[PDB]
Amino acid sequence: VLSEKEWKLVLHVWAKVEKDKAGHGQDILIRLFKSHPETLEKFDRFKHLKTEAEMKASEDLKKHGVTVLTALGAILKKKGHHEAELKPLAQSHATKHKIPIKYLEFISEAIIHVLHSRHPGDFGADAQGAMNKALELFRKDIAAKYKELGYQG
Ligand code: HEM
Repeated sequence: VLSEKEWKLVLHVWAKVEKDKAGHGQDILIRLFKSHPETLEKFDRFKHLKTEAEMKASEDLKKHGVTVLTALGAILKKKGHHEAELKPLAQSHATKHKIPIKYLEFISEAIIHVLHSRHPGDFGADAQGAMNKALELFRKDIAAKYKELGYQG
């Protein structure tokens, strides 16, 4: 459970993300693919991009960045009350895309990295802890829904 204080720290940082959603989303996916290259194998649509500069130049990767942050932003704004938002995401990521929880840990690490890179003044230890707690709650709840669908990834 996040406190009101922790949610405010999360949603203040998120408001900065929403000022350049496409830039943040693209940088998060590129960070993911750079830090954990195996993750790129899950994306038939992007696995032809070979350099960081090619990924940065990809309008289609950037649009997927917007998808991912729009979905996560809607979940974070529910402050834990996100059953309805997780349902479709759990169904696709468990049974179609087959995304293990360790890859949701990797993308969580990429989110923390990009938000600290872009907002070092306003993303110190307490805001990082609160964002980590929010992403931990997301991963815990989606893992529970994964298992309800029979997926042990
Ligand atoms: C914060 C975490 C994530 C959020 C909010 C998220 C959200 C989304 C959304 C909204 C879609 C489009 C609708 C859908 O199919 O459900 C999507 C598609 C997809 N996601 Fe995720 N995603 C997450 C993490 C990941 C990770 C870590 C991987 C792989 C390592 C992944 C791989 C997939 C793939 C393969 C698609 C289909 C992409 C395509 O259009 O070709 N996702 N994701």
